[PDB]
Amino acid sequence: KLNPALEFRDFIQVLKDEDDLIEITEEIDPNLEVGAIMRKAYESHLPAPLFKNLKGASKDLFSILGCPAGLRSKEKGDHGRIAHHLGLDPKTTIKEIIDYLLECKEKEPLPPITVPVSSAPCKTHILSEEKIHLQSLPTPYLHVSDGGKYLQTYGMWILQTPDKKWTNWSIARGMVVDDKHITGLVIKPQHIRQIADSWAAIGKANEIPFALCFGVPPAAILVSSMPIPEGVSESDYVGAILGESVPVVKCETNDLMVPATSEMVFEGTLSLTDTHLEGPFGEMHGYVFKSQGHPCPLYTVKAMSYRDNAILPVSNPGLCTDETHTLIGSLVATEAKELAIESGLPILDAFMPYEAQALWLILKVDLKGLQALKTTPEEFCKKVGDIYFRTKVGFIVHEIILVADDIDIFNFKEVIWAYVTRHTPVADQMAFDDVTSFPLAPFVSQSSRSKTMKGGKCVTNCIFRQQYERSFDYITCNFEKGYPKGLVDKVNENWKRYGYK
Amino acid sequence: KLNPALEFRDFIQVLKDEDDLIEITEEIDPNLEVGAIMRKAYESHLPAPLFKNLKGASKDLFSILGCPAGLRSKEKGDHGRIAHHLGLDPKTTIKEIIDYLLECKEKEPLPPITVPVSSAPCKTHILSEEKIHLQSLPTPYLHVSDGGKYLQTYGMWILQTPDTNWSIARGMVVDDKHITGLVNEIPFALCFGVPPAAILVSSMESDYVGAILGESVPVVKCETNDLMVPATSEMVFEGTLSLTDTHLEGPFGEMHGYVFKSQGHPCPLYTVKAMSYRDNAILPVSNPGLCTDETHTLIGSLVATEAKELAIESGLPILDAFMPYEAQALWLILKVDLKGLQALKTTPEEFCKKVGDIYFRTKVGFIVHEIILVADDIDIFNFKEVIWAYVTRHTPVADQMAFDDVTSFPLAPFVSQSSRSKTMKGGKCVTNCIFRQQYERSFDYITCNFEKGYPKGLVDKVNENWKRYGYK
Ligand SMILES: C=Cc1ccc(O)cc1
Ligand SMILES: C=Cc1ccc(O)cc1
Repeated sequence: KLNPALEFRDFIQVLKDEDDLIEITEEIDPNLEVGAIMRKAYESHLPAPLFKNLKGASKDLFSILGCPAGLRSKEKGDHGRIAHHLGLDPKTTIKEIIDYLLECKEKEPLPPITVPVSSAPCKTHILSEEKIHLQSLPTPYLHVSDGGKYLQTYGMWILQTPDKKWTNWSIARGMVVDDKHITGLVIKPQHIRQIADSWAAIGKANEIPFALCFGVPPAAILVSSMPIPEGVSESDYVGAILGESVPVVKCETNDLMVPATSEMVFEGTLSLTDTHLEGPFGEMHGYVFKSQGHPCPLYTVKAMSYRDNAILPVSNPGLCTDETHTLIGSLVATEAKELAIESGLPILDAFMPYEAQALWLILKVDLKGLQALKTTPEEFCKKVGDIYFRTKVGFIVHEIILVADDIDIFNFKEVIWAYVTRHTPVADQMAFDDVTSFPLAPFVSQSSRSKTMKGGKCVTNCIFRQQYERSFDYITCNFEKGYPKGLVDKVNENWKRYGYK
Repeated sequence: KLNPALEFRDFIQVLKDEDDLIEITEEIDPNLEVGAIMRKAYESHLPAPLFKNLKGASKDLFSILGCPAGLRSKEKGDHGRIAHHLGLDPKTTIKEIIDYLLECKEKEPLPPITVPVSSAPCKTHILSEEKIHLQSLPTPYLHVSDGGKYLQTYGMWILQTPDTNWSIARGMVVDDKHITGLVNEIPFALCFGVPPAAILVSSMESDYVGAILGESVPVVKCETNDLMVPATSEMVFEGTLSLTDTHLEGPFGEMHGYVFKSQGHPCPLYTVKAMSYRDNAILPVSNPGLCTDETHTLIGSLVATEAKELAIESGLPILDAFMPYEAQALWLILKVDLKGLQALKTTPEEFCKKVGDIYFRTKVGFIVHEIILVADDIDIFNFKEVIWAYVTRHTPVADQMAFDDVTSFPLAPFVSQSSRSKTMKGGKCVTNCIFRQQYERSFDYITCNFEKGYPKGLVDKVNENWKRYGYK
């Protein structure tokens, strides 16, 4: 009786069951080869590679599961891998997945429960410091010109305040530096709470305890992906999704609680004063730009534990579509729809098209609601921008596009049709000059805007002005929407009879 | 022997040979059913429908050939129908077709040859005024809420000064004697099923069809005036154009995908006074809407040809030009040679201003509302590369230059459904999607996909062993 949301190995099992996993049992070099295979699989929406035979791997450390949230063919449900993180029907649509994530926000939060060490797979093998040799792991080198081997693409950082009452679960790319150290680049909006500020206040910024966990319950790795509100707990929300407390055990060398069925757990200390250059990485917009960016904190690994035949899950970002579009984009879209509901905005749905590399947020507007506001394009677009761009939700978003309710925003054919035909270029875009820029956006980081880090966002109005006032009847000139139902039905019925295959 | 560029019926035959044509022999209503079947075909890049059994047809008048320049599957050559208009091999890429069209500008123009009535198939049947009843023709009603049946969507208007203009422009049947066209006794000819090279040239000239074909177009005089018409037309309507007499050309589903309703404006009335046609005549029809139909494929690629010629003549460092079908022919994408750009010693602001002025103050940039500049690592004929470049390489608004003083394309929905429709000025822009460093020097980054992100060889190694790993 499989539970993909709770057990990473059950998640692996259902994929296999659905002919959506390929067990690659021949030697594959973690240098470039793993990433290339993953990239081919991503781009044609093919089954996920499980590399059971990596060059340089010991029996236990490790295999690699690539593309844990890529797309796959429609018949199996194209967002099936995301649905299994939440334990949903695999043919659930992304629209319904997002709605379900909002529904879970109504559920009662469910704190983690501590389980016995002898039952917890992640404690099966336990290494003291002297046995920590990060450079002997078959850590993948994912893109050409990457600054180093990235071990942490799909694990969970676990950190805590000194008084142990705020625990933070999050994902942030983590590069191996040498045999004992890792450095991770965190990119976050400003004016949100930092775990480090707690330790820097009591003067221990040099020895902040951390755990890094791989192959955790898939609901957990999904929830720690993007922008959950400041009050809500991460673990308590994963519990509501699981309908059960996340099973956790304590770390060997510190007080942190890690998920019991993790594949791998690394423990140690990070230092805010001891820094290292975190050389470049192929990112969500499709580029590896040269240049190591400003020094990141150094993480010292002092202990680790893992299960038999451990599996490292990996995300290899680039061109659509991978985890950085499908998780990151849909989590933002979820928070964006939630924010809209709380503010009274007449918003039906929200999505970040994979073709726009998670730089576009499309808001599907209810026209009857829009009309009740008795507002104008100019007023509405400013109102929408302030709400989203001057908030943590619009952080990664550089363009917000508003469309009427006749547009299926989850189908990019319709989105690109509405974008292009329904807004006057420039005159129907509203610039936001003084809001916070997303540092990763290539047009930001490859311009002088990388210094100011302000502006370069816009709200684009793709709602006809008449649609702000009254019903506006036009014909959409395609086959399924241009013609009476029935004519459509008849033509479809007779299609093979006409001569078409 | 087949010459599809020269002869419409050879064109139909090469489509059959290639299984790119479906002869629909059951009864089909010209009211909506023709149009919907065409839209279904266009939208899935499927074989052209030839309706041989129209409700209301006589034996000769007429069958309908739909989708004459639609797209088809890639294995047959996705742009095959366009290549057959030019007599090219059907697996010719659209880039090569655009390059061939520029090349034709070098060739000797062959004037059309007059042939005697006896050898002109369009003269087989001749109808004098009293026998003209346009409403009896099985003219298609193509979209819901069209203002009328449109007889003219893929035919050729011919007009001549009193002592020669070949144009395509939509035409709506008004009554038994009158057609009205979108824009006292001016003679005109209206020809259907002309030589395919001719209909392509008239899309955005008679002598220039000669340069495409390599031989002269056979022509013949009208019955009631001095206009020369293609000898092998399926049908020829002859008559009188008046500008004093006007009619409301009711709305029509157009190239951007909308019928905007009850929206019309007065247009000159054409009076049909004679007709001639051949045995079993065929009416070619184009049903515009969502991508991809003729208005994106023919119009777009003719604009790209001119745009590339204009670039060369101007000294702009432009490699290729294309109007992506997904953007409904509103976007012109220009592929820039970075060495060229760098040799110019220019800036985004200067270059965009110069590119815009060249294109938007000219009839070439007429239908284009946004011009997109990209470096030469972008294959602009692949829209997956274009939308990637557009989104990630320009700053919204800030990397965009508005042109407010230039002529607007009236059909653009954001124009026509706004107050800018009473002015027809402005609403255009040039969008820089070239990184600022690329204006100055070599800028080497990694494109993070499979085919470009990895050393080929590894790409070949993975492609080999793909089946052996377990993939299908
Ligand atoms: C703040 C979100 C975020 C998403 C992706 C990434 O690589 C860094 C930050
Ligand atoms: C001049 C181009 C053009 C394209 C379509 C249409 O309906 C009118 C003009």
